[PDB]
Formats: sequence, structure tokens, C-alpha cells
Amino acid sequence: GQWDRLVLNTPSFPSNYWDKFVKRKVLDKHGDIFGRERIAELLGMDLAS
Amino acid sequence: KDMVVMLLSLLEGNVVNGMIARQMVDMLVESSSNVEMILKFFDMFLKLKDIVGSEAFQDYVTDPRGLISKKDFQKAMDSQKQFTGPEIQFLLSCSEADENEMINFEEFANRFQEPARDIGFNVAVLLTNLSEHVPHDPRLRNFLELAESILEYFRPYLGRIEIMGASRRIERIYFEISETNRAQWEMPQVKESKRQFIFDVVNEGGEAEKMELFVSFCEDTIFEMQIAAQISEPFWGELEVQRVKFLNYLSRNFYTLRFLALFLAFAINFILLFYKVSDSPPNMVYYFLEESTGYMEPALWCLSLLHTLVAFLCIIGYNCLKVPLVIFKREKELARKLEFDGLYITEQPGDDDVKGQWDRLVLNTPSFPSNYWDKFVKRKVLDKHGDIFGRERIAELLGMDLASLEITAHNERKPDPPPGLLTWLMSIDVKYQIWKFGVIFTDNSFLYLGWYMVMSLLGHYNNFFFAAHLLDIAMGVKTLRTILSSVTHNGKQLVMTVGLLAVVVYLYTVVAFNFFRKFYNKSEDEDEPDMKCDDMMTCYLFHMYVGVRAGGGIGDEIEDPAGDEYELYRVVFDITFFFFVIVILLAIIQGLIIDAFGELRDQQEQVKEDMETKCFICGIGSDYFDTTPHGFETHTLEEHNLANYMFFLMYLINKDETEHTGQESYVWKMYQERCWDFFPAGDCFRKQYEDQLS
Amino acid sequence: MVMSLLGHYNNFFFAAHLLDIAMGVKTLRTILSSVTHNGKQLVMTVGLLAVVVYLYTVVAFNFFRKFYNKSEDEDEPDMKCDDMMTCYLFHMYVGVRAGGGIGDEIEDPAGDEYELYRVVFDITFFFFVIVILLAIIQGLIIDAFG
Amino acid sequence: ELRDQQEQVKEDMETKCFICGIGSDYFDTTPHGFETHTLEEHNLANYM
Ligand SMILES: Nc1ncnc2c1ncn2[C@@H]1O[C@H](COP(=O)(O)OP(=O)(O)OP(=O)(O)O)[C@@H](O)[C@H]1O
Ligand SMILES: Nc1ncnc2c1ncn2[C@@H]1O[C@H](COP(=O)(O)OP(=O)(O)OP(=O)(O)O)[C@@H](O)[C@H]1O
Ligand SMILES: CCCn1c(=O)[nH]c(=O)c2[nH]cnc21
Ligand SMILES: [Ca+2]
Ligand SMILES: [Zn+2]
Ligand SMILES: [Zn+2]
Repeated sequence: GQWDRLVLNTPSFPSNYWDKFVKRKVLDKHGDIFGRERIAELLGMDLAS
Repeated sequence: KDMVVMLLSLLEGNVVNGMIARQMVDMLVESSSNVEMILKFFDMFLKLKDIVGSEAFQDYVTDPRGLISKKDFQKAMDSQKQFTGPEIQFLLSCSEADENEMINFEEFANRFQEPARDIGFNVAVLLTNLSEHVPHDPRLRNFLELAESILEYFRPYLGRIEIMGASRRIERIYFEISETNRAQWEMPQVKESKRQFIFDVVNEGGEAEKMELFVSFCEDTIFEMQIAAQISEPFWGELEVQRVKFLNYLSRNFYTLRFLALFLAFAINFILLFYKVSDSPPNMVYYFLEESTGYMEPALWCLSLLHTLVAFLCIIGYNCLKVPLVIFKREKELARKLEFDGLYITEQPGDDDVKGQWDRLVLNTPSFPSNYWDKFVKRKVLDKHGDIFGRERIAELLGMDLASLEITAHNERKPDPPPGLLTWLMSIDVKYQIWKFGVIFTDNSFLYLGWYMVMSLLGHYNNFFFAAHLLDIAMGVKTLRTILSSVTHNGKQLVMTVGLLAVVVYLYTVVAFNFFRKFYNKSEDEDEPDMKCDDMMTCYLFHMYVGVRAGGGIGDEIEDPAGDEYELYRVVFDITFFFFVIVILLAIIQGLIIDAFGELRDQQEQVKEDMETKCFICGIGSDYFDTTPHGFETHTLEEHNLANYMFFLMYLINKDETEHTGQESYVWKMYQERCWDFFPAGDCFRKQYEDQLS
Repeated sequence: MVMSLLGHYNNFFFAAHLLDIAMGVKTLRTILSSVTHNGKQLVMTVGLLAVVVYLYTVVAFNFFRKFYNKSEDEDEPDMKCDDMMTCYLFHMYVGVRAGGGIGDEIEDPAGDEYELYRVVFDITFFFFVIVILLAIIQGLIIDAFG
Repeated sequence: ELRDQQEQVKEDMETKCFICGIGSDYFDTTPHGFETHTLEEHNLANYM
């Protein structure tokens, strides 16, 4: 669990796993309570893009 | 809350799809709007409590003093998106904003929580009861959906059980569980005790006394919970408070002290490996350390002192932590025997029961119910058995003052003995203390720790006695306990096998002493002969010592019989010795150990299978429940969880009798009478309402 | 791969790759799994064996030193239990490997004031160490099979 | 073999009635049903 923190911010995270949209799904699920910008920083996401 | 209690009382003894429940649902439907308003009140404030702790809110709150402006609060609410605009306006109105429009969100959140918890819990109980007794009603499912947050919040605190009620019908009971009770239950020691109790009742437990054993386990667990609470941390009085602090610290850190003692013993023996013996100092030999550093002797001295100190502290920690449960259990069983069995009134122990004979001392003692709660057991016994066996006689047996019994009832008297050393000495009850000391010295763990302490003290006299404390690794490690238990399991059989081995060797020795003496010379020098079988005792010692240890038997040691008139007799002798003694008897030992392994394994496997296949309470199999998906899991977690029965017992004990409901009073009276018929056996709510539920 | 590369430096490192037969053969994996199943228990049993041998070594170092001379030449004596470390090594090395225990290796106590003490010492060593603890190992393996 | 013989005897006696052969489950449908059956209803000592 500590090691897996590195790959969260990586663009290539869902490289072998099919779901490429899991980051946006998590942002939708937990953005309101935990902050959209904060989730984006955690997951390497560019809110504008 | 009172009105909801009245409604729940109306629902007492309510069958599935009952008229009263359906009319309650109709009333709720008629009052739907106001019910929704109430649920919205509760959910708004519950959600606010978590939102204000949410960090996102902390992002919006910039002000150092912890206050949040009305505008920033509104922005945070809309960001969370869980609230509507009207709800945010209502929250702002309820906020006690100062003239600067600044709000203290902490107090705003904490204000309505505590007042509304009881009503929230009772509303959840009402809705749960109604849902379970009217399973198919969209009008009720809508209310439940509105109350989802409340039910989620109160889920850990809602305990449900099933009993056989006065109506010959299974009834579900809903009650409240305290967070402290749940935490104390979840403590690891309680879990280990639960595992041990389950293993015992499943491997060597009778179904008839299963519920009595379960109730006793619950009582003991409550007592341990009290002990844990007491020891838990948040000029004679000053000395007393530091003393209790020190004792509580020892009790809390008892196991760490045990591990520390083990580590110290290991270090001491590591050092002891370095001794050497020489005639000269560094006719009578000298034992001296050998080290280049030279710092090792004082280290050993210190380690010995610390080990002894830790042993003494472990004694104290045991006496403070675990002895009280021993005394509580012993007092409880004696009280129950007196009240119900009438042991010392009618039956009288057999004189084969040393414990029953020992317990006579404490009957007449004032301090008898010192650790056990019931202080009135003596008067109860006097009422029960006085007429047949004599009130004065019972009073003499139990140390009771018939006159003072009446005065205690007439009014309270205060004979204030201001605290003093002499007053404490008077308070000491010699007979009770002696009985208690006998109990403790009989306790095995106390004996082991005392042996530990004595061996450390002797180690100070001779440092090599510190090696015995390395045997504590057994008790330290569960794996070692299991391995040793494998041997102990068939230990009596092993001793009998050894005795048989001795007997067979004795017979072989007789045969040798009579017919085969010449072959037992163990001397090469012909002038001086050393005959081991010229005497029977020497021959027996020789056989038992060399032959058993040998792989081929005695024939390996004794002289070749080739070219002798008794050659065939001796080869039979030796081969039979080899086969019977070396092969079989040893093989018997190894097979006993192997069988012990399998027996322990199958015990654990059987316990696990019984717990996974059947309910501990009702005994109904997993198949019936699994007819419904996850049915057995739901049954063992919700319907018939034993933890919930324990929590119910605690809840009844804490609750006032006048507040008791009909179900609670029924179960309480049956518990006091020690009747366990209310426990559902062979029946369940599902089975009873099978057709109505579906 | 590393063992092969080291094998190029010294060809004898290629023997380690014969341990791959385990993973190659399912039967070998099952047999080895029988041991691994109770491996922790086996290690604990070995530790207990070491502890008991240590206790016996203490007893010998205190009371039975004279019996631990392993030299026939009287002029030069080789005493294995004049030091505790040497005595422990001697016990763990010879006694366990022996079938009758340490008594097989050390000198006959006949005609000595401590004869009965030593026969108890040797017989108890034999029964507790050689018979039981080993038997515990074999029973653990047997139980793993079942 | 001897161990499993004893265990099987004990399990058979605890699960089924010596007389009727009906299992403990049917009787335990009623609380303490098997105990009542083996002590009162179908006690072999009473037949003797
Ligand atoms: N009446 C019952 N109440 C509770 N559990 C029951 C009951 N009847 C059977 N069980 C079985 O007991 C199991 C309880 O879990 P278990 O004994 O594994 O302990 P635990 O509290 O979950 O934790 P741990 O495994 O750490 O000890 C349930 O999953 C179920 O299999
Ligand atoms: N028809 C039956 N009659 C009596 N016992 C039966 C019958 N069917 C099964 N049993 C089982 O036999 C048990 C009888 O008890 P058990 O065999 O342990 O001997 P006991 O007379 O109680 O005494 P002890 O254990 O000292 O021999 C009953 O508890 C029940 O488990
Ligand atoms: C551990 C003792 C707790 N307890 C109990 O187990 N049963 C009771 O009837 C009672 N009355 C007050 N305390 C009680
Ligand atoms: Ca009342
Ligand atoms: Zn059940
Ligand atoms: Zn029958």
C-alpha cells in the first residue's frame, strides 16, 4: 500500500488494466468531500484538459 | 423519545403483518410530511458533523481563530453538494453567527448531536422493527431510504437478538449497545477468551450446560472489562494514588514484563556460555569469565538484578490483574451451590473435594462476597433454607447476626471509622485472607511465577540457576505450547509404556542372570574381570542403560556367542530383545506423539466446522439459512450473535428495573432464576414466520 | 541466472541449478510442501532441542567435567567440557548425532560416586532428545502428509 | 483405528437414539429434545 502511492500520479497507471477512466470516476465519487483539486494532485490529473 | 417508547411497547409481542404494526404504518403515512421533516433534521445535522471535520471544509476556513463566515460556509456547503439551498439557509439560521457574521462550526455541529441521539436511536429501532415485521411495504421502504444515514450511524449501536417469549413464540428484541462496551469486547484479550471458550464448549461441552457456560463466560468477561476500565489511564493519599498508578501500570504491561524477563534470561545465559574452569586463579577449581572487554561481569550482575526485579513485578502484576477473576469465579460458584444446590446445607461435600472442604472457611467470613457482586446471597440462602435447616443454624454457618439483619433494613447506620493503620488492621479478615491465599497458591500460573522468582533468587547465589528461566519460552510461544501438548496429551500412556519397557528388561535380566552370566564380562584384561550380571541389580542397570540406548540391543555390547552350546538360545534372546524393546516400544512412543498431533488437528478442524455449519445458539444448520442468500452470515451476525446476547445482559444490568420492558423483565427474571429457556433452541424468527415472510 | 554466471567463474556453481528439479516436478513440490507446511514448528522444535542440550551442558560443566576427556594419551588431555562453549558444541555435535546419546561418547562412569546421577543424565538425554524431539519432527512430517 | 472407533461410538450415541435410530436434529427441533428422548421416551434402561 505504501509502494502503490508512486503510481497514482503517473499518467501510465492503467497501462495493463482496461479501465483508463478510473481516475475520473474517483474524482466524481470523492471530489466533493475531499476536494477536486486535491484528488487531481493525488492522481496526476489536469482539470482543464 | 417517550412517545416512541410507547409505540414500541404497543409493538410488544407483534407478529409479522400484525394489525397494530400495519396501523402504525398507516399513521406514519398520514404523518409522512412531518416524519420526513424530522428525518431531514437528523440527517442534516449528522452530515454537518462529518462535513465540519472534513478537510475540504478546513480548506475554506481561512481564519486562524477557527471561525467561518456565512458566505464561506455557504460556498463549502454547495461544494459538498449534499445540501440544498434551503437546507443551507436553515443551517445558517441555526448558526449563532456573531455580528461579524462569523460562526463557530465546532459548537454548531456539536450542539444538536447529544440531545438527539436517544430519539434518533429509538426512531431507527422503530423503523427497523416495522420493516422486519412488515417486509413488503413501499411506504415503509421510502421512510427507510430517508432514514438511511441515521440507520448507518446507529448500526453498530443497535443490538438485536431473538428469544422464546412468554407467548411460546420467537420474538426479536432491539436494544442499545454502548461504544465502551463494544470497544472492550473488541479488545484482543476478550477475543482470545472467546476463542478459548468456544473451543472448550465445542470439544468437551455438553449441550445441556452450554447456555449456563455461556452465561458464566459473559459474567467473567464483564468482570474483566471492569478490571480493564479500572487499570486504564485517562501525603498518605498521595502515596496511595502513586501506588495504584504503579500497580495499574504493572497490570497493563504485565506481558511486556514477561517478555523482558525472557530476554534477560537469554542474555544472561549467552554470557554464561563464556565461563571457564581452572585450577589456578585468574586444588579447588575456579570458575572465571573469559572476555577481552572485561565489562561483562558487571553487566551480568545488573542483568541478574533486573531479572529478579522483573520476576517480582510480574508476581505483583498477576496478583493485581488475574487473581480477581479467580476469586470472583470461586465465590460465584460457591454462592450458586449454596443457593440452588444447598451444598453445605443439605448435600455436604464428599470429602474427596478438597476445594469444597477448603471453601468452608469463608462461609462465616464477613468479606465472603468481596469480588462477587451479590452481597445479599447470605440472606437469600437464609430465606431459602432457614425453615427446614434452621435460621439460627444458617446464621452460625454464614456468620450472620439475625438482629442486625433487621436494623440494616430499618435504617442506615454510619459507624464512621476515620482511616487509620489500626482500623485497617481491624478491617483485615484473617480467615478470608487465608482462604484466598490457599486459592492463589493452588493457581498454577502463580506457582510458575513463584518458581521463576525463586530460581532467580537462587541464581544470585549461583548464576547457573538462571538457565531454568529459558524454559519460559514454552509459555511464551504458542507453537511450543502446542508441540509440548502433543507429548502431554498421551503422557500417562507414555509413562505406562516406559514401565512396561522396564518390566520386559527385568525379565530379560532374569534370563541373563540365570543362563547367560558368562557373556557379560566388560573387561579386556583377563586377570581382572568386570562381570555386569553377577548381581541382579547390576545386570538390570546394565540392560536398562546400555541395551536400550544401543541400536542392535544388548547383543551389541555383550560377547559373541559363536561356538557355544547356548548360541541359539542367545541369538533368540538378543533378536527378541531388539524387536520387542528397540523397535516396538519406541515405535509405540513415536506413534503416540503422532496420534496426539492428529487428535489436536482434528479438534481444531471440528471446532471450526461446527462454528461454520451451525449457529452457536440455536444449533440450526447452515443449509436452512443459506436457503436465503448469505442467510447463515446474517443469522450469526444479526439474528443470533452471541456478542449481542452478552451486550443485552450488560444492558439489563445497567438499566433500571422500572424502565425494563416486558421482554427485558422476562429475560431478567429468568436470568436471576438461572433458567435458560429464553434462549432459542431449534427455532428462529425465520422458521417461525417462514410462510408469512414468504 | 546469477548462479550460471558465477558458474562460468567456477564451474561447480552449476550444481545449484539441480535444485530446479523441485519446481520442475509436481511430486517434489508436494514432498517439499510437506516439510514447509510445519516448518515454523520444526524450527521451534530445533530451538527447544538446543535449549535442552544447553541445560544438559550446564549440568555436565558443573558436575561431570572429568568424564569429558577425548584423549587416549594421558600426558596430553583433551577436555571438551572445561569451557561451556566447547561443551555445548560437543553436546550438540556428537550427542544428537549418536543413537545412544552423549553417554556413548563420554567415559564409562562405572565405579564412581556419581554413577547413578550420570546414568540418569544419559538416559534422560537419550529419551528426551533422541527419541521424542526427533519423533516430533517425524510426526510433524507425517501429519503434513495427511 | 482404535481412536476413531471410540470417537465413532461416541458420535453415534450422541447423534442418534440407540432404539429408534432417529437423528438428534429432529428431536432438537424441540429444545433438549434428544436428551428427553434418550432419558424418558427411549431409555434402554427402562426397556430392561
Ligand atoms: N451465534 C453465532 N454468533 C457469532 N458467530 C457465530 C455464531 N454461530 C456461528 N458463528 C461463526 O463464528 C464466526 C465468528 O468469527 P470468528 O470466530 O472467526 O471470529 P472473529 O470475531 O470474526 O475474529 P477472529 O477470527 O480474529 O477471532 C462467524 O463467522 C460464524 O462463522
Ligand atoms: N436410547 C438411549 N438411551 C440412553 N442413552 C442414549 C440413548 N440413545 C443415545 N444415548 C446416549 O447415551 C448417553 C448415556 O450416557 P453415557 O453413555 O455417557 O453413560 P452414563 O450412564 O450417563 O454414565 P457414564 O458416562 O459414567 O458411563 C445419553 O446421554 C445419550 O447421549
Ligand atoms: C460482573 C458482575 C455483573 N453482574 C452480573 O453478571 N449479574 C447480576 O445480576 C448483577 N447485578 C449487578 N451486577 C451484576
Ligand atoms: Ca415502568
Ligand atoms: Zn441461531
Ligand atoms: Zn429412540
